[PDB]
Amino acid sequence: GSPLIGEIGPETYSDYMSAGIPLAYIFAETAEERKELSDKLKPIAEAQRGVINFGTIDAKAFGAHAGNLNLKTDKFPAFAIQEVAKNQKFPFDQEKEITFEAIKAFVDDFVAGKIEPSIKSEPIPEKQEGPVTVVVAKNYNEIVLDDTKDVLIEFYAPWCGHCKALAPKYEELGALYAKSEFKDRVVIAKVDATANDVPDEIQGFPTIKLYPAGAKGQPVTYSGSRTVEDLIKFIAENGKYKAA
Repeated sequence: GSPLIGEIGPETYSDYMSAGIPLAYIFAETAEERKELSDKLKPIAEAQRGVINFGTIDAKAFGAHAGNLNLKTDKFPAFAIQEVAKNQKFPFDQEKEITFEAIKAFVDDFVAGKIEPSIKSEPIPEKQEGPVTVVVAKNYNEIVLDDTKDVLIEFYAPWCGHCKALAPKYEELGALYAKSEFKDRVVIAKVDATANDVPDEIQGFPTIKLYPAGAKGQPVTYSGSRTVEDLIKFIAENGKYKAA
C-alpha cells in the first residue's frame, strides 16, 4: 500500500535498512513542502528504481535525524543519501536550492562513485584550554600524527561507564604533563569517537594509544591498569622522549 516515494518513519525504517540498497531522504518541515519536493524528485526516483529508494521525512518531528546523515541541524529543506551497506553518508549542500536538476546531478554523481563519503566531525575548538587536548576528526592528523610529539590519545564514548570512571584520572594525567618539563613534547589528548570519524579501528571504549614521535606508523595500544602512575610509565617506556 505505498507510493514510489514513501514515508520514512518508525514503521518503515527497518524495511528501508534491510532492503540492501541506499536510502535518499527528503527532509521538509511541513507536509505541503514534502509533497512539492516529492513531485519535483519523482522522475529521479523513477529512474533509480531498484538502485536507490527515496522517501520523505518529517523534519518537524525527526529533524534531529539530519545530524545522523552529516547534515547541519535546523537547516531545511534538505536531501541526503545513506549508503546502508558501507555506513556512509552523502549530504547535499543545504545552502543550495533543492531542484530536479541539482538533485539529479547529485544522484548521478553518487551512483557513478564520484562523491567522497562525508566525514563526521565536531568543529575544531576555537581555544585549546584545559590541560587535555581536544581532538576531533578535523584536527586528528595535525595533533595525533605530529611527528615531533609523543601523543597519548584516548578514544571515548560519552555513554560509556568505563570512560566516565577514567575521565578524572585522564584529566589529572593531562594536568601533570602540562606543568611538567615535558610540556613541549608530550601531548595528552582525547577524542569522542562517536562524534568524530577517526582512522583508528576501535573495538571497545575506552581505548588509549600512544603515537610516539618518529614512529606514527607504529602506535602502541595501552593495556595496563588505567592508573595515573601506570599511564606515566607507559608514556616513558613507549614514547620517543622517555618523558617522565
